[PDB]
Amino acid sequence: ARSAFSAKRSESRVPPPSDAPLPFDRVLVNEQGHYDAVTGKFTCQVPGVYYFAVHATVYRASLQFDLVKNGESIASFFQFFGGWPKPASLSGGAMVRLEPEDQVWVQVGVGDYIGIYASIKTDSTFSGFLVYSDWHS
Amino acid sequence: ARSAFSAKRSESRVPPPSDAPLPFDRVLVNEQGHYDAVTGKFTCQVPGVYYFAVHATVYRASLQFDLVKNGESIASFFQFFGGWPKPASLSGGAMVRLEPEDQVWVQVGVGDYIGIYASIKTDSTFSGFLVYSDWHS
Amino acid sequence: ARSAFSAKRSESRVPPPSDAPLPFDRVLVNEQGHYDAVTGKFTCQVPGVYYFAVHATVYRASLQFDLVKNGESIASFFQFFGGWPKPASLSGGAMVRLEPEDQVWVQVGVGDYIGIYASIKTDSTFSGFLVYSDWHS
Repeated sequence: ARSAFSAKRSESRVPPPSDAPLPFDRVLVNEQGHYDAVTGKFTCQVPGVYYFAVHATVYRASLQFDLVKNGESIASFFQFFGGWPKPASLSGGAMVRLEPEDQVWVQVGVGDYIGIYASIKTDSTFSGFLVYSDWHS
Repeated sequence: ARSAFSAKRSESRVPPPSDAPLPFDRVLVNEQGHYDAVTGKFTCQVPGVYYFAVHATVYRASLQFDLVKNGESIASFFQFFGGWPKPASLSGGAMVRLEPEDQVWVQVGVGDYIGIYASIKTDSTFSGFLVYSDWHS
Repeated sequence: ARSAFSAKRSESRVPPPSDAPLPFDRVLVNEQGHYDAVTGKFTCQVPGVYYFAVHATVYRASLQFDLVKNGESIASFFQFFGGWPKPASLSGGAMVRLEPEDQVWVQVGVGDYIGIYASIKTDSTFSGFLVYSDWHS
């Protein structure tokens, strides 16, 4: 079985909202269409164990994000932004078992820690892939 | 073949010891039981090449950790903690060939750089998985 | 199919050049020889989708790097180095589809942000692996 995606954040002057999934609308690879660039969500179609990774640029505010499965935090990450003139960075990752229709996305969990960023020479990426399948009848 | 795990650090007021593996006792996924949440060690049962990743929160002290194979550093990582009021972050990762009974874990390598952290909205994760097997007779 | 590698940066007093790939000449694993420790480049021999990750130590200058495919930026990353006495850190990663003869490497994209580092207890690693193949006739 196969399932993989990777996408990047678009540049924006709008402070990132913290009441919806973080958007990663510039798709690098999504051959199964399991990631939805409009909603920011990965939707599982193959039961199995997956790795997810976020590699974010942090600027103008601290960044707190949760990797979530159906709304539940799998793992939470944070980077302090101490009033610096240029960006910092924050990565997070974890593995999880998924079943078909389960969804995974990234979301700010503490609503003012919204400092995810992209610019001409900086990106924030969200990637995930099936490591092994585990189908059952 | 299949082998994968991911686990997170528990919250604790105890400064992390630097004379034993770092603990990640909150298991996200460990379907083969190849990771041991009591010892903090992954023990290989399938020869092959693996990826390991640590995504850590850093607070109250700088953090230095080694990804180790049987006690030997595969790769070492560090993040300065400059007297900030909230956490920083540190990720590390590498690939390695393992044979059955080989063990991989995370450990502080410089014994005062013990700033690995977890809290209600921050985590430190340790994950690893088989990318391909290479059995021989 | 199989393809994987991981390598680390050597210690050096020379400020890193920004007109060539960043070198990672200490090989951890490269069983197919798809990575070239002399050039710093991975060259694809199996069509498919790959994950790449860089886990860098940052010291003496800020670090900006691009993960590149044939010279084109897949994704760009940055970490501010604010005049601190010890290193910071920066990770980046993404997935990409490759075909045979495509090359992937890491390079400084803004030519003074050259702060990638290694020392006795710090490393910078570059890793990548095939997640699934997609051969065609």
